[PDB]
Amino acid sequence: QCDVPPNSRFDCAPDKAITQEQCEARGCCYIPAKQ
Amino acid sequence: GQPWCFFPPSYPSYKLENLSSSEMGYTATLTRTTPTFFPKDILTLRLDVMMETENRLHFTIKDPANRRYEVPLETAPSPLYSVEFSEEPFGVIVHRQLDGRVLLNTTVAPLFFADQFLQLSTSLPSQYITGLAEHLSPLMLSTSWTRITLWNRDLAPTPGANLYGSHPFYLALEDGGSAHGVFLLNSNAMDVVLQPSPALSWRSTGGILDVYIFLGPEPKSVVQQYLDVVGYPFMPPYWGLGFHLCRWGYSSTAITRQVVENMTRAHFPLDVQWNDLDYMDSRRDFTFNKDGFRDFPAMVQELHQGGRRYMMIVDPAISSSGPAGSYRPYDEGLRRGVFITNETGQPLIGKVWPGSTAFPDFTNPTALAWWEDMVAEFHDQVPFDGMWIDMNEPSNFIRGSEDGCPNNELENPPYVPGVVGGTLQAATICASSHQFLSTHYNLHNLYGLTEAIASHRALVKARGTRPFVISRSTFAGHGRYAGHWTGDVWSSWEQLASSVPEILQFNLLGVPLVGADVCGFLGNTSEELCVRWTQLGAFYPFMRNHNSLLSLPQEPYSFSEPAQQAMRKALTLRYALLPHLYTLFHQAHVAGETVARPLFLEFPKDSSTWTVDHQLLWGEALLITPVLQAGKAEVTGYFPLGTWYDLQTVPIEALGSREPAIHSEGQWVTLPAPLDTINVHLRAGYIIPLQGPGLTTTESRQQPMALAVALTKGGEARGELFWDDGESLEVLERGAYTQVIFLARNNTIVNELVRVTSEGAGLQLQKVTVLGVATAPQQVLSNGVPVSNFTYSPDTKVLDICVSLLMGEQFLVSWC
Ligand SMILES: *[C@@H]1O[C@H](CO)[C@@H](O[C@@H]2O[C@H](CO)[C@@H](O[C@@H]3O[C@H](CO)[C@@H](O)[C@H](O)[C@@H]3O)[C@H](O)[C@H]2NC(C)=O)[C@H](O)[C@H]1NC(C)=O
Ligand SMILES: *[C@@H]1O[C@H](CO[C@@H]2O[C@@H](C)[C@@H](O)[C@@H](O)[C@@H]2O)[C@@H](O[C@@H]2O[C@H](CO)[C@@H](O)[C@H](O)[C@H]2NC(C)=O)[C@H](O)[C@H]1NC(C)=O
Ligand SMILES: *[C@@H]1O[C@H](CO)[C@@H](O[C@@H]2O[C@H](CO)[C@@H](O)[C@H](O)[C@H]2NC(C)=O)[C@H](O)[C@H]1NC(C)=O
Ligand SMILES: *[C@@H]1O[C@H](CO)[C@@H](O[C@@H]2O[C@H](CO)[C@@H](O)[C@H](O)[C@H]2NC(C)=O)[C@H](O)[C@H]1NC(C)=O
Ligand SMILES: *[C@@H]1O[C@H](CO[C@@H]2O[C@@H](C)[C@@H](O)[C@@H](O)[C@@H]2O)[C@@H](O)[C@H](O)[C@H]1NC(C)=O
Ligand SMILES: O=S1(=O)N[C@@H]2[C@H](O)[C@@H](O)[C@H](O)[C@@H](CO)[C@@H]2O1
Ligand SMILES: [Cl-]
Ligand SMILES: [Cl-]
Ligand SMILES: [Cl-]
Ligand SMILES: [Cl-]
Ligand SMILES: [Cl-]
Ligand SMILES: [Cl-]
Ligand SMILES: [Cl-]
Ligand SMILES: [Cl-]
Ligand SMILES: [Cl-]
Repeated sequence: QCDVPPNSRFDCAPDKAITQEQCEARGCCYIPAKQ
Repeated sequence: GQPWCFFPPSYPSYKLENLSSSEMGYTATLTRTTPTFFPKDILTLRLDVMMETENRLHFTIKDPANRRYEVPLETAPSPLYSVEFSEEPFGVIVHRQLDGRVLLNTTVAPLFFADQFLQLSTSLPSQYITGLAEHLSPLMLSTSWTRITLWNRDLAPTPGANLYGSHPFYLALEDGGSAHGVFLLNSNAMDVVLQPSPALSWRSTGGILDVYIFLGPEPKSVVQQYLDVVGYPFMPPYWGLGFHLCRWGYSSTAITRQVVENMTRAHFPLDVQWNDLDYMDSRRDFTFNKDGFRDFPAMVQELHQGGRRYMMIVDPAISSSGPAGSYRPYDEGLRRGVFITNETGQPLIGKVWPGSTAFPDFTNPTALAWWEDMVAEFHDQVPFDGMWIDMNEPSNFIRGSEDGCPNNELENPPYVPGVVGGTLQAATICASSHQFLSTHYNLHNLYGLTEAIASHRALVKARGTRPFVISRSTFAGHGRYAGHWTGDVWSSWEQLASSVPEILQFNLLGVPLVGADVCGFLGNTSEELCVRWTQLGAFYPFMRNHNSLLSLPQEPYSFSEPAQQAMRKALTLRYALLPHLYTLFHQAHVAGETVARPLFLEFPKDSSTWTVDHQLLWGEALLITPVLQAGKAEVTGYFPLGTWYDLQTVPIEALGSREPAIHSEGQWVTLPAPLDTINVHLRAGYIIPLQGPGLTTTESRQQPMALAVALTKGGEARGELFWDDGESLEVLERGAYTQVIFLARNNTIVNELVRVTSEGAGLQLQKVTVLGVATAPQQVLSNGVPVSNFTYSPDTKVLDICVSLLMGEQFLVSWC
């Protein structure tokens, strides 16, 4: 369910800086960009 | 950059339910069952899909339980599009029917629809997308995680910033050279996010989703279809296409008269003299000071006596601090309730040039009547010919108001787009302030457009001829009422180069009357920069040299003799081409055509053109390849497949002081470009009307005309001329114009008379220049009789013919 190609990821935190826990609590995927 | 926190495919969206078919198209209910992280989700929406034309698809997503803010806007056989729907998650899918290409697919991300946050996403068909003004950017927008903010803002143009105007329209190219356009009719603060998949997200802070899709298939057809909805460009007066000269710092009528004198003595054409804030009494609208400007009315009357026009700056904000009864614009505005009001119902007070100011509400019909009266009364004192409307974001020198702004959800919204200053209040008025139609929150991006509409109407009533309005702030559909200049550009090589993409972008958005301040506004120009900027700027559809208060002078007559010669040549060529430029504005006005256009609009099937934005065309036929860097004596430009004739091979007469043809297979060509030269090439197959010289259009319009005939290899060419009185209203409706087609075929040139009336009948044709004549003719005939005189150049293959003909009477010119 979190296997989305990097270029096709749509922002689930456009409103504020978010932590992994808050992101997952929203029902979203947390995967840091590699750069 | 790429988001670390992103939606899984299972993220809750809306579900489509009860899809139904209508005569117009489709209707459905959309239901969200899981709330988003934004407040005030609208859980039940109505979808309406309207199949309006074969090339226009329209859909709306609204709250069926509450009227929401909507932008005020005037209204084999098969469509080019097909539409399908995803049920869960909800999406609209639009295919191009001809090749099955997916143009729109909103299933790619969740639909968000909350009171102050709308988000709709789509796949894009390619990495090539243009539009979403106003930003300092390449014509083709970067898809590398780019956030584009639409929130009208007073800021000197710089990359990555929301600037003076907002145009929520994009044109997307498809592999093979087809294109489509998308218009989101939403005036709220918004971010548009582009990503490399490629995909786009609209993120708006209010209103509804009102979406138009234009199927093209040609880029020129997409622009025309968009302009069908927002309005075809207004027809300018002919004089408006002449040279305009302005600065901040012409501080008296004596100094302003010296500008015209100095231009005239140095043989520089000038149609329109401008003043900035200098004319006013204490920087107030509809006044003039009794020091430097005591004889302002006489100065303007004298300009008119010499065949010139006059323009001056008008700001929106009205001085509120004067003694009661001493300043009619404020006193009468107060009486009639014309101003934007605050929470207690009093005028919102900000700070602009005169000090404390109130802001007119141009959505209030009574404010329109007040503005008409103030313009008409001032015009009875000083007969100005148009209005330069500045600071109409609206610009505020303080944040919000003198009394600050209240703490509410409009001033402090749940989603703030990427605006400079990080707040909707920065450099403007309170978002929760009251206007007749809605709050400033919803109407801000329309403020400049509403002032342009009010000013257009005011000028029609005051003068009874075509209005001439130049506006800083704009919105989609602005071009129906007014033109634009790109604002406070620095006098730099970077801003000279950036002006080309920006002028092209506004032409795609239906604002063809656009230009940048020639030689730049801020800072000090150099002589070399001012020569190159005058050369390029002579191909801006709106050509004005304007200059800031603290800058060194940059009028053409203020430079060295060699620089003056180059600037004179540029102005001479523009004046010679005015009948052609006017005809291009006619095509914009009647058919939604562009005036200045990128190569990709004219040659979309040649993918090499897609990234070219440092060259421009005028219409189909004139390719301009400017030098945009210091120290350059050559330029490399792209030449699409065909023959391009050097315009230097066409004789042009001036009042004061290299390959003849490029044969291109579609390739980059290095051209000589010394300081005194700008490269201009005429496309084979085209005929251009030209007119003799003048220091004004009043003088030039009385001169004999000429044709430049660029033959194809097969000896063919086509062109046209539109002619009217240059300033009357309702010319096309009344039929008060002449329209002529020129055709070259089999060693002959003829005219075809589409319409001939008194306006145009007596136009004299005295010269015909034919490019691409391979062999010297033995004889040249005009209506069957050997001409008085002709010259043939074997080196340039140019045949130059003297004739005595009338544009409005059928002729036949022949050679062999
Ligand atoms: C709505 O706009 C009106 C103006 O149209 C605002 O009126 C301003 O109200 C402030 C007080 O809140 C006034 O300031 C006061 O001035 C007097 C002397 O002039 C001084 O003694 C007080 O200490 C204070 O500074 C201000 O004069 C007044 N402006 C005008 C032009 O009268 C009103 O506050 C606005 N309402 C909201 C809620 O923002
Ligand atoms: C989807 O529509 C159904 C049916 O609605 C009816 O038919 C339509 C053409 C229109 O004429 C409506 O006015 C009709 O009510 C909805 O289900 C009905 O819901 C109503 C009110 O809750 C109820 O009285 C009926 O018994 C239901 N009928 C059936 C056949 O189930 C349904 O709610 C609509 N869905 C959404 C999400 O709005
Ligand atoms: C529109 O976009 C949607 C979502 O990206 C596409 O649907 C997905 O397609 C993938 C890959 O084929 C499937 O494995 C998924 O199950 C689909 N997702 C959903 C939500 O259905 C869809 O293919 C696109 N439509 C078109 C016509 O291109
Ligand atoms: C118009 O040109 C005149 C003449 O060149 C300018 O007046 C001269 O300007 C210099 C300053 O650069 C003065 O020192 C000279 O005394 C002036 N000469 C004459 C003949 O009067 C004038 O400034 C120009 N005006 C504008 C508005 O450009
Ligand atoms: C623009 O120029 C202003 C005046 O500069 C002075 O006068 C001219 C004739 C030159 O000789 C110059 O070298 C002189 O210093 C400046 O006051 C102003 O700072 C300049 N603006 C910028 C942004 O550089
Ligand atoms: O210098 S400004 O901030 N830029 C505005 C405008 O953009 C300029 O064109 C104009 O000359 C100025 C004076 O009226 C305005 O003030
Ligand atoms: Cl999850
Ligand atoms: Cl949260
Ligand atoms: Cl409303
Ligand atoms: Cl690109
Ligand atoms: Cl009066
Ligand atoms: Cl109302
Ligand atoms: Cl290439
Ligand atoms: Cl290159
Ligand atoms: Cl004749």
